[PDB]
Amino acid sequence: EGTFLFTSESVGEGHPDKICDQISDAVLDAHLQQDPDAKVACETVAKTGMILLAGEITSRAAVDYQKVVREAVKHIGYDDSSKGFDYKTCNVLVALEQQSPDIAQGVHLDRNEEDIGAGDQGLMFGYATDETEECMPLTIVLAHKLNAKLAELRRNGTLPWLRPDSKTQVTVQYMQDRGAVLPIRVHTIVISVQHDEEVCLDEMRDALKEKVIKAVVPAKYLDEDTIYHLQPSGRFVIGGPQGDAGLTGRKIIVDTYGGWGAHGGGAFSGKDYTKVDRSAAYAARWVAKSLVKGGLCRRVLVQVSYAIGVSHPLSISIFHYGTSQKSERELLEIVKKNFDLRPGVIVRDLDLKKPIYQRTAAYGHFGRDSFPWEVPKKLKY
Amino acid sequence: EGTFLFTSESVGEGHPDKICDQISDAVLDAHLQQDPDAKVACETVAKTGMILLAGEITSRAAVDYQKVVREAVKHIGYDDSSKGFDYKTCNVLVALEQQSPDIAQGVHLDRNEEDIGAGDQGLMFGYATDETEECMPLTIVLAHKLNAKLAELRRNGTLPWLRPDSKTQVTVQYMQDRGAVLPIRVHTIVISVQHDEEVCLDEMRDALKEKVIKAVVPAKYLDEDTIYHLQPSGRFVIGGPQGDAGLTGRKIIVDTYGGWGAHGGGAFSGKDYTKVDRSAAYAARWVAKSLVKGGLCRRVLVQVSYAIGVSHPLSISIFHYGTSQKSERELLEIVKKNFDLRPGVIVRDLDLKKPIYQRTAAYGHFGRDSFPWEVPKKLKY
Ligand SMILES: CSC[C@H]1O[C@@H](n2cnc3c(N)ncnc32)[C@H](O)[C@@H]1O
Ligand SMILES: CSC[C@H]1O[C@@H](n2cnc3c(N)ncnc32)[C@H](O)[C@@H]1O
Ligand SMILES: [K+]
Ligand SMILES: [K+]
Ligand SMILES: [Mg+2]
Ligand SMILES: [Mg+2]
Ligand SMILES: [Mg+2]
Ligand SMILES: [Mg+2]
Repeated sequence: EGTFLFTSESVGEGHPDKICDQISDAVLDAHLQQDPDAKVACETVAKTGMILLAGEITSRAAVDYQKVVREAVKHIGYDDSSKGFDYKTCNVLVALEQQSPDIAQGVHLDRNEEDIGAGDQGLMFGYATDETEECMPLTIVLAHKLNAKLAELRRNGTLPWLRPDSKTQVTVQYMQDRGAVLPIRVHTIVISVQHDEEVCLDEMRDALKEKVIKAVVPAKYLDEDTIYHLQPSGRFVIGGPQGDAGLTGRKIIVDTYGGWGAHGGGAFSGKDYTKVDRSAAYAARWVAKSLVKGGLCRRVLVQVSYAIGVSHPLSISIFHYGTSQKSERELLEIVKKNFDLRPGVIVRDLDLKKPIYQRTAAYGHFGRDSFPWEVPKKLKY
Repeated sequence: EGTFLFTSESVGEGHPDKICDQISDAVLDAHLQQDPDAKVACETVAKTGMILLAGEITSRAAVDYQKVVREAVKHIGYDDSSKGFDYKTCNVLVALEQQSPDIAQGVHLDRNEEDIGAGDQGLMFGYATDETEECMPLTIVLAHKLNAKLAELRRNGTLPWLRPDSKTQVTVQYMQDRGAVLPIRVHTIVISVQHDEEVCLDEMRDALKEKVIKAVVPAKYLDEDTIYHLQPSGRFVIGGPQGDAGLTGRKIIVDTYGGWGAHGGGAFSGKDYTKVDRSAAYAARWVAKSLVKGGLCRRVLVQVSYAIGVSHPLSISIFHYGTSQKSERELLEIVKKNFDLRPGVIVRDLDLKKPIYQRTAAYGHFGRDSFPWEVPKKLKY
């Protein structure tokens, strides 16, 4: 009957992969605070009792990695062995070297900033959809908000049995509308969250429905047929890195569009602007959102790609799902006349030397807080 | 004029992320050889001189991790300090614990195999396209074949300056055809490959065009306008983990569809069949390829999703790009009548206790070697 289901997930600040993303971006921010031109490629790994930093940094900054890592873990909420992880007493191991000189010479040494080469080859996508004001899929927006609500109720003490590691998943029934999509109802919600040894399962399931789901999801989307999977494993006392190893860049779909649109594969966290995996994906989001908010499309996917050492993108592509009166070729021409997607120009347009990256590393990089890539460009055409 | 560009990338066996995927799957295979029911979640991290294994394994097998890791690195070709990495002398560190008992009790303990719960929540996609016989995008097929050719010419000694770490990227111009896509020509090729200190840049660029590209890419796709970026960084002597940290699950788009279709975010390597990130993505590929090879569609995207501890998928969705006379609802009904996407049934249909996983961990998991998920199911409708 013209309807379909679509599912997206999100994870909380204490999910072990997301811990790693936040630490990687805390390290990036610490460098950028002192050296705006720091070259940073910081991967983090987390397992029981351990944060390991591994990668490549060339920077004039003097960074105390023990302090930066432990402060990030403190903020997430892992502050006691009873919770499975403690910033005060965990192991922090560092395996960081300089950036390869072969990369440096091929990318940025003795190059004018605007003409810096891409820091790697790769492909990146941006996406926007008019189904929400923030131009994001409803599935992923709701999933993120459910994790944020859990963290809020943990931190305000009203659900003191909550721990930081959580996952959520939202399935929405949609109608198709000339290539655009229209949310109808929420079909299924999953919530799994780490908890203390004392609270019982029925108390948790009742609280997750009444204090989390109902606080977040408009009642108009929930009905007698909605399916709830709340603490479906039955027990989640062991959690965080103790329950599951974490790595940076293992939540790339949570970080972006929740399965909608597409992904080029590259992780965001721990990387400075010369790594186009991040900067060009942010720019592609900016393009996509500019096209939708500018009234040219209702829904759009943008691809860009690069070669290491080369400034201009190798390819740019626009896919509008049939949601514009203009052809995709016409939209591509508008994009090319209004945007300069060299990394050394993106950095200026999106202010990408500013140390705001830890703020991006939970709850998605897009659709929130009026970051520069979320402020549409006025298009001339 | 109805044409568009699309870009995909691939990486070689010695790319540091791919090293980690191959080691993770070597560990999985080693366990499965002795214990077909091993529960494995093995992440690998690589940096200069180091392989670290971190994660969770519960298994009756007795596995010599030092031997398994070093044999995998040997096969890749890192056998001397002059190449940046040596299986004989690198550090192998192990941070492996049992699977969380809370996960085990919620997923598989005291469950009938067919009724085992999904090992996690999540979403997964399968994709197929009739543009090649193997039902894969031409962009990604060509990119993989370029890396395979590099490894072949390295191993046969005809380009003895080659080292194992490589990346390739292919941009194809396509025409749209009633929702299907038709490749026209290759617009741009990138190849970057690690090399010895003695070979010069012009020799490498000439060999990459004449002995690699021309050996792989049909001449009909290459013309006077094709752009070549061969060793675009100018120097790539430092490579492998020394040049760039590697982690398991950081090449998920290379592993799948090269930007085409969609991805749910979950990595494949190092995981047994109860981790639906892998098994349900393989099953979704199997569904998609069955629909295309069965003549029901020319191009199709399949989504499935799960909740931890629950056997049946929470959602199934079919998107045919307009390439079927049947509606998406009709195709979904055909899928539901022909496939059982419980993980404890997928394991039987796709033989997922068999230790063949290291073979999947380079050159893409799909479109090759007639693995069970590549053999179409005959559909009844
Ligand atoms: C199943 S392991 C993958 C993720 O699922 C979550 N998880 C861990 N243990 C459990 C559990 N017992 N029940 C439900 N989810 C869990 C954690 O966020 C982990 O990172
Ligand atoms: C740029 S670092 C990311 C990837 O690019 C490759 N790479 C590393 N060094 C170089 C180099 N000097 N030139 C081109 N590619 C490189 C390696 O495959 C690495 O994993
Ligand atoms: K893991
Ligand atoms: K890296
Ligand atoms: Mg993970
Ligand atoms: Mg990358
Ligand atoms: Mg990588
Ligand atoms: Mg996963």
